[PDB]
Amino acid sequence: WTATSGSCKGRCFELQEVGPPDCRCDNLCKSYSSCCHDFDELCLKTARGWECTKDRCGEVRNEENACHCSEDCLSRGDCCTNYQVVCKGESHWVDDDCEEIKVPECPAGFVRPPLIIFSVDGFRASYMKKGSKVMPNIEKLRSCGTHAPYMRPVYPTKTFPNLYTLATGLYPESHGIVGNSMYDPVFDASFHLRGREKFNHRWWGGQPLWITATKQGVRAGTFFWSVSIPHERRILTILQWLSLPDNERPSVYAFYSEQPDFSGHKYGPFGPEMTNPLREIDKTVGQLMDGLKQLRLHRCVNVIFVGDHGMEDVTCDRTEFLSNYLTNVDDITLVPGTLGRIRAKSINNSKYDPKTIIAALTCKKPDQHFKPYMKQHLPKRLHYANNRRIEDIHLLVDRRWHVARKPLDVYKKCFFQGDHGFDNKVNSMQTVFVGYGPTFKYRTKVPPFENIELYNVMCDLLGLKPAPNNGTHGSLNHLLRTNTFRPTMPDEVSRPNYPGIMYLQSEFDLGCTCDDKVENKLEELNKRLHTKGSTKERHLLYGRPAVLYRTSYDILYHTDFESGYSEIFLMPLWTSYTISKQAEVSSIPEHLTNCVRPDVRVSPGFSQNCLAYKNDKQMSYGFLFPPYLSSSPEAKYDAFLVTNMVPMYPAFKRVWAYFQRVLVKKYASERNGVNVISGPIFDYNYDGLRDTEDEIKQYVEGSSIPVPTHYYSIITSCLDFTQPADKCDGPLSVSSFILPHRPDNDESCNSSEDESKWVEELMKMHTARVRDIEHLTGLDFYRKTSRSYSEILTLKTYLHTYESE
Ligand SMILES: *[C@@H]1O[C@H](CO)[C@@H](O[C@@H]2O[C@H](CO)[C@@H](O[C@@H]3O[C@H](CO[C@H]4O[C@H](CO)[C@@H](O)[C@H](O[C@H]5O[C@H](CO)[C@@H](O)[C@H](O)[C@@H]5O[C@H]5O[C@H](CO)[C@@H](O)[C@H](O)[C@@H]5O)[C@@H]4O)[C@@H](O)[C@H](O[C@H]4O[C@H](CO)[C@@H](O)[C@H](O)[C@@H]4O[C@H]4O[C@H](CO)[C@@H](O)[C@H](O)[C@@H]4O)[C@@H]3O)[C@H](O)[C@H]2NC(C)=O)[C@H](O)[C@H]1NC(C)=O
Ligand SMILES: CC(=O)N1CCC(C2=NNC(=O)[C@H]2/N=N/c2ccc(Cl)cc2)CC1
Ligand SMILES: CC(=O)N1CCC(C2=NNC(=O)[C@H]2/N=N/c2ccc(Cl)cc2)CC1
Ligand SMILES: [Ca+2]
Ligand SMILES: [Cl-]
Ligand code: NA
Ligand code: NA
Ligand SMILES: [Zn+2]
Repeated sequence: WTATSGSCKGRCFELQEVGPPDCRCDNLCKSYSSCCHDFDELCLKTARGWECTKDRCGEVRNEENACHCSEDCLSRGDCCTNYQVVCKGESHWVDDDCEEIKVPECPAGFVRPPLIIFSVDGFRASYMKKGSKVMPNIEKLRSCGTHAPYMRPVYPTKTFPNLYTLATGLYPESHGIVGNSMYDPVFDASFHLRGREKFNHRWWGGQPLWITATKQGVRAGTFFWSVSIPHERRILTILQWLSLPDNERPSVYAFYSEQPDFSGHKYGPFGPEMTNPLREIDKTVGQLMDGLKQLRLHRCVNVIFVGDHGMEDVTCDRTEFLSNYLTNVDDITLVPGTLGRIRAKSINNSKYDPKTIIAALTCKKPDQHFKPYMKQHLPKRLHYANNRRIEDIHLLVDRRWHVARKPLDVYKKCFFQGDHGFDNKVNSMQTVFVGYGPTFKYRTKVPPFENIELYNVMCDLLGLKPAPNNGTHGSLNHLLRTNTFRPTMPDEVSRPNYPGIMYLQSEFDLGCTCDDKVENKLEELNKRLHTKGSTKERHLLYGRPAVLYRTSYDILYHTDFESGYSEIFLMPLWTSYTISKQAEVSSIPEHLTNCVRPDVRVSPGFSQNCLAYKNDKQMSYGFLFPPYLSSSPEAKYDAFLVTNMVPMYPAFKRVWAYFQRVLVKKYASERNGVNVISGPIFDYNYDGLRDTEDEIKQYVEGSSIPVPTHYYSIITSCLDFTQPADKCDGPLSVSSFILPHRPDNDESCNSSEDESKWVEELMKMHTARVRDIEHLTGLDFYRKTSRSYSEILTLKTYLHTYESE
């Protein structure tokens, strides 16, 4: 109940919200059915429209008009946005040449440049080029400010997950808004676009920018406009707030447009009907900028033009139906569309079987337009598993398609020609970023980056300390003319030991054999130098990684590779080696096929053993530095050390051997040498973070050898490929991956074929940022380069996507 008997006179769009049953005059009231009786009359005026005309100039203030052309309007702060253009001979902001904004040019009383976030729903990245002729205001912001060719949304590339990620810097798994539709079990409740449940605060985690601002004494306008408040009124309201007295005026503002998303669903991303909503968004930008110029704020305010996700062509006839795969299709609930999430229809049923459901959905049709996953097997780059609201069974749907349960769900719910929500690497899902103002750079292009990074920058722009988030603070410093954040390297927590020869062969009882009893003072001094780290500048190009947690580990040097060997996990945490363009691939000699050699620098008690692998009928093993790439027949013996061995499913060895035998050399040839760092990852609770020892759920049978959930590699070379990887003077180039360590290759439908037909495609799918690997390992890479730290941070957030142009 609301006693909606009070009034809004003089209170229109008040900034603080009064609590029921007092009636409300804030821009949120419409959504709660709690606006005072006179809200529309007083606060939502429309008379005479939104523009001044010649004959309105100098008029007698009529308070009934939507906006004013009277003489007192400037100081009343409520002129139509085009007032000075029509009634004072001034020019439109878009008509002026752009001039560099070297310093903030603000009215007296402004303690900091205001921030205005202009967010647009469904604004696909390629609209910037393809719609450029009809968006002159947006085009000026873009070319005169700082812009990226596109910005990467988060998965799922839905509206609510992405808007709330923009506001918090958090992955949907961490902020809790994991989709446009949700079921929570612990609450026991559902969340929908249509409805009032979405308004309960219990769904919304993290700390959004407006709360971060308020807690630190920076005032905020609202970030939530009611759907019925027209755009011209949102703009005029922001402009009025900007005329408030210094002690009442917000420092951060948001505008939101439901377009072009709304039209894109109906007409497809490039439907002829799309030109008009793009004209209209541009007009609104024009209005804001003319309005700022009027208030003399156009060289004072920082403006962010940002989208939530793009839009793809999707129609009803591109729908896969689960009723064509399953028989018990009535025993499940599907969250349908551009992604699938499956759970049991009823919690009282113990006859429900996820493994059988998955199996029934795997590679069943030659053309299948989706792939099922247990959520923990989804590519780690999606960061989409660590939330009770995310169902165990997930369907990644092909771009341009939908998944539905049964045909009845589609024709009794073609409506639509566009949709979004697909994997966030897909070109059609990419969106836009432009920054314009005194704090952003002038006429500057920046590389594509992820929307999780923006919260830190918005906080920097307002002098706020960001709440803990998934951005990497400093990775976007290159966007800004002046930075208040200078990042520093995390301190190394554990220092390594450097063991020498300490054990005799006969102390080892590991059940390993090698045919290596084959016998020179010249090359006896040589091998000693290699074990002391003579070749280390060759294979360790960027310094050793820093270990950022408490543990026990040894640095081990070899002719061809260096490693950091964990006495706790009984395997390297990391193995580093360089393969030059000219290097050669050899095979493993017949006599050294099953060879594993004790490492005399490392105690039997901290070594793996061959017997466990023999006893374990599921588990085999592989090597981190590949024997195939040894530099000499003598150096090859190094690759069979027990300290280079890691547990591998036979199914996984197919993937790993192909990467090591074929792909490393191909990358070296194409990139003019590569440096490779590889190692294990343990993430049994799928939270994206390194597991402690007591979290491991699987060991090689009858041993304390832990089984990795994933294997990573980081492959670095010179951005200037005319220079070899090992003699690079400038910026670096990186690609990385985190491969799931699986006992089958069910994920790859063509895995019965030669590795040359599927393995690389799998690896591409599991592309990763160096930063993802850092979280998963507790390691810190690139400690010793010539490059500035902000540049290294940008490099660590880079994702190689494998999409066309
Ligand atoms: C992306 O960035 C984010 C933010 O930096 C990273 O997430 C953080 O990771 C931290 C480590 O996992 C985590 O810290 C834990 O906090 C626990 C309490 O935290 C509450 O308060 C904070 C701060 O206000 C709040 O943010 C949290 O909000 C969560 O929960 C609410 C309501 O449930 C949700 O609405 C909200 O969305 C959010 O949910 C998300 O996080 C939780 C986990 O916290 C997930 O389960 C959800 O799925 C969802 O993703 C919290 O309300 C605190 O209790 C923990 O402490 C335990 O562990 C330490 C180890 O040092 C130990 O010392 C303690 O004693 C304690 O152990 C005890 O509890 C155990 C579990 O009950 C028990 O087993 C033991 O026996 C002990 O009794 C811990 O410190 C932090 O909360 C989140 N923050 C967020 C916002 O998610 C994220 O890691 C980054 N991602 C990547 C890939 O890097
Ligand atoms: C005390 C508390 O927690 N809250 C926060 C939530 C409400 C809001 N505060 N400020 C707003 O603009 C409004 N929600 N805005 C949003 C904008 C985008 C999105 Cl996806 C979701 C919400 C009421 C207060
Ligand atoms: C029902 C619900 O809660 N949502 C809120 C989100 C959408 C919005 N409706 N009105 C808004 O202004 C808009 N949020 N805008 C934002 C402005 C800035 C930023 Cl960073 C993020 C969002 C759809 C409805
Ligand atoms: Ca973990
Ligand atoms: Cl959804
Ligand atoms: Na075995
Ligand atoms: Na297969
Ligand atoms: Zn949409």
